[PDB]
Amino acid sequence: QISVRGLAGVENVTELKKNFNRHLHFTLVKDRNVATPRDYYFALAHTVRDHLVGRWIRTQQHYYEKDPKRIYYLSLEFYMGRTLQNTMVNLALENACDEATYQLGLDMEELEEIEEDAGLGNGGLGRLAACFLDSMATLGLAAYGYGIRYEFGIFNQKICGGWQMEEADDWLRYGNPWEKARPEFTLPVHFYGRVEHTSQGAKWVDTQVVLAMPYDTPVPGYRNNVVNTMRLWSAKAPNDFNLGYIQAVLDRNLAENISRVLYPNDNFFEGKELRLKQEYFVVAATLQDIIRRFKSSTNFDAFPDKVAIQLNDTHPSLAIPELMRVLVDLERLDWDKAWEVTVKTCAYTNHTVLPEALERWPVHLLETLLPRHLQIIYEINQRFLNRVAAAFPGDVDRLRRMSLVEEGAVKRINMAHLCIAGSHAVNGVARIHSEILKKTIFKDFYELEPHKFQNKTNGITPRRWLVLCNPGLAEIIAERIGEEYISDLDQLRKLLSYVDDEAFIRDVAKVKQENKLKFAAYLEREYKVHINPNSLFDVQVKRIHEYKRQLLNCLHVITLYNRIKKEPNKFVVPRTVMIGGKAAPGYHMAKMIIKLITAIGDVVNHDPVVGDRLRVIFLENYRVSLAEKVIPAADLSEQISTAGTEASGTGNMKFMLNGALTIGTMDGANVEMAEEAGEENFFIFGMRVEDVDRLDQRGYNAQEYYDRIPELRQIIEQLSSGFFSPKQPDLFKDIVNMLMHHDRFKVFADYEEYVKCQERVSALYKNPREWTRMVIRNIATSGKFSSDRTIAQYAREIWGVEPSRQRLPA
Amino acid sequence: QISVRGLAGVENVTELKKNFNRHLHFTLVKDRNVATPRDYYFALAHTVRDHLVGRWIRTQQHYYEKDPKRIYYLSLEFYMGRTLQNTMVNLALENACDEATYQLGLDMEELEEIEEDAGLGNGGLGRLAACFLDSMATLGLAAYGYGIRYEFGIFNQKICGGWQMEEADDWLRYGNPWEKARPEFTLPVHFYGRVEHTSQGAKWVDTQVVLAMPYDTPVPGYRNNVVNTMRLWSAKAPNDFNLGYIQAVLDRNLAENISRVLYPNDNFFEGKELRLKQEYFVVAATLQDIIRRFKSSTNFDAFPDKVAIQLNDTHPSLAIPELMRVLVDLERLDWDKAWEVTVKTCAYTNHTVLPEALERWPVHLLETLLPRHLQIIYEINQRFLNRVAAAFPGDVDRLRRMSLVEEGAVKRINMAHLCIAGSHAVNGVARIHSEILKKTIFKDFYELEPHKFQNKTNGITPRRWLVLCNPGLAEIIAERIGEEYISDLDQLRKLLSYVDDEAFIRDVAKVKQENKLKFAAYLEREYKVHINPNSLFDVQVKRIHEYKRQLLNCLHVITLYNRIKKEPNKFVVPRTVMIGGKAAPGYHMAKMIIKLITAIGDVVNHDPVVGDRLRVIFLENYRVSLAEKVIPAADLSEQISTAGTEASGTGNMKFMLNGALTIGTMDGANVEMAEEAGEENFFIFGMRVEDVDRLDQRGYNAQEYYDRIPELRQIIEQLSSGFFSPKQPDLFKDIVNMLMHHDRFKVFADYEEYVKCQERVSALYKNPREWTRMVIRNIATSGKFSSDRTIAQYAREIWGVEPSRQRLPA
Ligand SMILES: Cc1ccc(C(=O)NC(=O)N[C@@H]2O[C@H](CO)[C@@H](O)[C@H](O)[C@H]2O)cc1
Ligand SMILES: Cc1ccc(C(=O)NC(=O)N[C@@H]2O[C@H](CO)[C@@H](O)[C@H](O)[C@H]2O)cc1
Repeated sequence: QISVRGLAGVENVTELKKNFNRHLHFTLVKDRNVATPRDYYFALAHTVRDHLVGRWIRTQQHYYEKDPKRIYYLSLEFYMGRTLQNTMVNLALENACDEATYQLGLDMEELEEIEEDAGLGNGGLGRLAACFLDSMATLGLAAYGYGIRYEFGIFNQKICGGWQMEEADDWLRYGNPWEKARPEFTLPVHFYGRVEHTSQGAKWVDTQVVLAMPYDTPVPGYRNNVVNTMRLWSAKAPNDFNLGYIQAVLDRNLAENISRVLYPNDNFFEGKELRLKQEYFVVAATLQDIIRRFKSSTNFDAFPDKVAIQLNDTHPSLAIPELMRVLVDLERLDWDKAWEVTVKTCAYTNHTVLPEALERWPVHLLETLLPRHLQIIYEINQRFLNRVAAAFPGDVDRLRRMSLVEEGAVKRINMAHLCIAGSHAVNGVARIHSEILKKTIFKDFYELEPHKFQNKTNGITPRRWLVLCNPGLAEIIAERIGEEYISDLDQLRKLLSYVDDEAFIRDVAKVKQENKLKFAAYLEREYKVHINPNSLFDVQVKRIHEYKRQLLNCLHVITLYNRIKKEPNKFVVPRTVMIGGKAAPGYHMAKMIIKLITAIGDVVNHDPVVGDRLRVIFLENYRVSLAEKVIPAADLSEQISTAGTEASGTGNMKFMLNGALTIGTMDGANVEMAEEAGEENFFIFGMRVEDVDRLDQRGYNAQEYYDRIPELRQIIEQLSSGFFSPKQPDLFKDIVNMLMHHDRFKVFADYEEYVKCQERVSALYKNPREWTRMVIRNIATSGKFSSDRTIAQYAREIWGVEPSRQRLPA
Repeated sequence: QISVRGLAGVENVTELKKNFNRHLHFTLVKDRNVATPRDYYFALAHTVRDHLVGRWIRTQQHYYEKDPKRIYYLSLEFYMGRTLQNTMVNLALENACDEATYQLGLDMEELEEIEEDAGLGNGGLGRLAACFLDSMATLGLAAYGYGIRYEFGIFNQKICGGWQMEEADDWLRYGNPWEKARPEFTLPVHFYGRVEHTSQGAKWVDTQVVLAMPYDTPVPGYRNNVVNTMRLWSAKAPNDFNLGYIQAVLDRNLAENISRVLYPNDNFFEGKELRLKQEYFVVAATLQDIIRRFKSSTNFDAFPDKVAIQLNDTHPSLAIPELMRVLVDLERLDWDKAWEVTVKTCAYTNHTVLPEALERWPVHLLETLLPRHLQIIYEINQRFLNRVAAAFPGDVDRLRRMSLVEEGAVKRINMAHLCIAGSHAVNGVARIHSEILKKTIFKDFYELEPHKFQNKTNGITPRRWLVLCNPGLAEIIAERIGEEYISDLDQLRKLLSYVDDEAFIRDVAKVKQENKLKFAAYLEREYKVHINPNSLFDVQVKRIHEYKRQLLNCLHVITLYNRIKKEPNKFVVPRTVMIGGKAAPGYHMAKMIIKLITAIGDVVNHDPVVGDRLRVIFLENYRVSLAEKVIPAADLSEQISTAGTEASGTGNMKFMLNGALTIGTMDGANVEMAEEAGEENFFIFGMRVEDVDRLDQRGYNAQEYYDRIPELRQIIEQLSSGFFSPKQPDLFKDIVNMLMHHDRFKVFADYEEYVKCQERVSALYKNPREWTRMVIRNIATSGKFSSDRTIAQYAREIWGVEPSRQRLPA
């Protein structure tokens, strides 16, 4: 049908059709008479999977012969989404499979909707790992993703009476065609026990053993015949576990609970023992695998030349003392040599400056669970602080600030300080974020070791986030500039010479309109909600957090409603305001924010005077597969975090690539986006980082804004009096109290500039040609934000490997 | 190689070889360079499985078109063993696969050893269900086996310091190539709640829901292209289960624990709630499936014409009140009509007269777990007792004896009484057993409803128990009489005309010698124990129970040792005495018996004076796959239960078919075996049922035997004084005490006749030609004990269906 989706050759279509029928018969044990749509999906999945196998085997044998340096990306999260369409795209099979299924009397898009998301992540950090895997394969790096095979990923969100309800994400119920269990590579992981000192070293004894069974998932590069591996560990009880008899067998669940469920708290660190077990489990199993592969190529001096370990946040930070444990206790290397190897092997990526989100594990937990690791950490700390003392003699406070051990009521280990000490590289995820690390929370560490600190601005994969989700846009771009931009996104700059091209302007606008119609139809069919597709699609999708200021969005929505009610017969640009995202189950304020949004919708959507001029919809169960739908349909991307709080953001980049304009603060990657596109082509508003700092020095008084802005006063009085909750008048008292008395994120301070800037958005939307021309300027300058650029920077500046666009033989 | 193993055609071998390589590559994702023996096994398993698929699909579609009466065999146990060789045998693929693998450079026998047993049973009852499935497929019956998919089957037995240790049987660790999950046929099962009475009937409300997910396993008939289904239910938590958040997800284990583990107590009924949940789970899920299939053919009068339900013991007895519940509460039939349907649908098979083994569920358990079923049971009881009172007016004691409700400290439901009341047929499993039911424990019920009581003598499948495990014997028989006997075992009678055939005598003896050499080699290779293959192989393999009198065997072993020590230079027929079997984990006496056996071995096997004349070996981890090895190697089959205690036995039949002579009591099926072969061709000894009865009336005094038999006194003095446990002199005090003071099974009473009869065995063994001639007389008359005969009797006399040997089209 469309060019970028590949060839549909006679030979290929015929071959796909028969392999489909073979799988339906032999693999699924069904005939066309009893087969359900789910059976058809699985027959297709197995057929496409067959095309990966040869490439997967030969990629791994290639790495064995060539023995390049291996990259190990360690993460507790891999937010993968669906695999079927992505695999077809990267293998150039999409058109052939579409034709093959069409001839079999099936609709491939319908079949694609049956696949469960692999929701093994919370949000940005987990999705970054997934985009990174795709880019590493595309750039021909010998890379492995290592994590946990959670039985239950991020919860499915249901909205009941306006409130978030959580249900188990049983994503493996029907099976996973993509994974291959490798029970032959099962490794033991140790917990508890005690440390015994002998004549020749320390010994970790009397431990409880949990088995780690790996499951491998293929990660195909974009049309380069490279297929890398994501290896996820599952927890298994050893067979003599607890071995009245019946209970012993049932107690095996205790051990296997380690890989049962993803922790959904992305707002606040919680020192829970099960989470610590998960962190060590992935780390211990992974490092044994790394060392085995290194030996199957004695001299650990060459270890850093053949191994890079990237730590996705501090979550796998136990890799540092675990590597030390193996090298010192098992391999018998001296401390200093082991430490040299460890530092040169490890690098750490930070994702937030918000203190409540940082991991600080109580010492008593580590003492009980991992007694030898605590000893190693204490030894690391002493030696590190000796260096600090020698570099800054007499600076006693620096010594207590930089310590990995935090004193207080409960002694804690600062995992971030451990990571800096034990890594040759520390990076933030956007230029402004990396600078904030150097100036604020890691200032002392930067002054000690400036060479260690880097920036690696985040990116997204243009395969999933353009070609897959927005083929219409991909195709019109390909018509003008060809196809090479898909793995070389900087080529989008060539689109700047089409900004005054009447045909391109018309095509860009046409693609957006079709995407909006398709999404408007998704809303009716699956949720029975009705929207005007001619309205401006105003969308804020991301996890619910105070710092992301969904609440500021809410205040604007209410302002629009109030202005309409004041002057009903005045023309306003019609808007569909869409807000979506999950709240962490223990985050009360975030759950109140969801309820507020639905409560506003209940009032606004049923007011006869409003009509189709304003609609407020909460997007239920926001996840990777829903993002692929809503982002291509968006006109306005809301990126409105308080300056200095969003490390980077990546949703922002997804919207920019797909033809939405951005209203945002100068925060995270928004700064670089505005820099690339031009400030005239971005809707920038609000306090900069410096303005926030000035307000903090003075003291933020919200009352001042309430007193001086009549329109804001009205909203607060509506919230307090029960206007949006007539049956429970004080339902939103917590929200009002927080806004008035303890708002860390200065919602009121940006309110005026935000509303003003929003008027400038509506004004532009009224001029369709000029709106579209600004869009083209955004799409054409989104190239920097490809995760191919990000990964090439990690590769060259941290890992010491050269990327390669060269094909492997088919 | 050998005829009965089928053709190895050029086309088939070539096709098998390429499908093997296809599975290794695409299914296992391996090449010949990294593949382990386990990978090779799985590639073979998948290849053979492919040949089942077409036949499986068309067998099920055949039943849909023809709509015959369906047989539903309900069992908590299916002791299947391995599936690979059985599938090849029934599909005539064995020689072709052997050749195909040979050409690929692999040994198929080695690959076969890699498969885990499906050990979803304890012993005889579970193995009977498995043999029955094979026969029902072979006889072309529209039959389904229904049970539970246990994650852990019968424990693996390790012997440590002479003691039994139990470890989890994690049989699904590497996957099961034979099963197909059917998550689309998932059914809800209800627990707890309360009964609500409305204007129009009773209502079971406020229940907890557990999901039942089916897994289907193919059951191939012998070369008739019929493939039936064994459907096993797995427990799944519903997704809103318990739905702080983390714990709710982890608590899903509680629900899924239902299908976690097989209860290994085959000696003593234990009123454990988890076991009751298992029993209802299989029953509720199965009956919904039955009714659905019946509707997809309103009028339940025809239900018994299209449905037969066979209850394997009382374990699935809740089928009776569950069918009543569905018919009355859901379908709104009147009580009397529903009861008529239920009775005509259900039949019950009893497997023991030992009272401690009978299910008697406490009322308080049923009240809490299944409140509506208790109500239905009480109503059944009242109506049944009204019939008794009308038939036997004034007989108040009969009323209390026949009641389904047993009064006492704790009120209990007698599940056996429920089964008789609600079934149109009740059967024992051997002629003597069925007569004992009528004369003793079910006498009252027999007097009320004599037409209900039947005999169905047990049998074994000659496919697994001759062709599969003993191809050498199968082949020499086929040479003389052709191949038709494999599905018509009565044809073995034709072998009587070869009893004086010098070539046949020589061949029969040769096959036994090869089987003994092969097993002698298995013992050294896998266990490093050394045996003389020229000795008489004296074997007793079965679960460890007091009634089976492994202890009587032990007394004989010690007698032989003592006689050797008294007269060292006297000639005795050399013996290898092999005893094997698992003890239920809570059965203390049975665990002491295992320790005694190993303790005897420790003394006997290391005495220099004994030499290779006597060896005592405990066969560790006795299971279906070990039986297939040891039975063909046996010379003497020990079947020595106290008369009246072993309902039938089936191990006895396995030995008879494979060329062992039998030493046994007139108990269970031993009686019919001796009747078929002739008493002159059997080593019969000991008390008959009548002699036991006479001894009970008088009172059994063990002291009398001790006083009057000097050889027995010596043994007891050796046991008491610590001769077999020099470091713990009183280790066997419990055994001595039981034998002397509380022996329910009269071990001493049969001792003299047993030793005497054993001398007659040794005498015959000294004459190889005459031993072999007696063997031929046994093999030639073993035809009655084919489970094809058993199933044809169930079909004609209970289920009302005609078996068919006719082929389905390939
Ligand atoms: C304890 C915990 C666990 C998970 C998280 C988590 O999910 N964090 C996260 O997603 N951070 C985001 O990372 C992205 C990728 O670098 C950035 O773009 C976002 O700004 C950042 O908030 C936070 C805290
Ligand atoms: C509570 C319970 C559970 C299982 C069992 C069990 O495994 N019983 C069993 O195997 N019985 C045997 O059945 C065979 C088949 O009919 C007979 O041949 C045996 O004589 C009988 O003991 C007994 C009691």
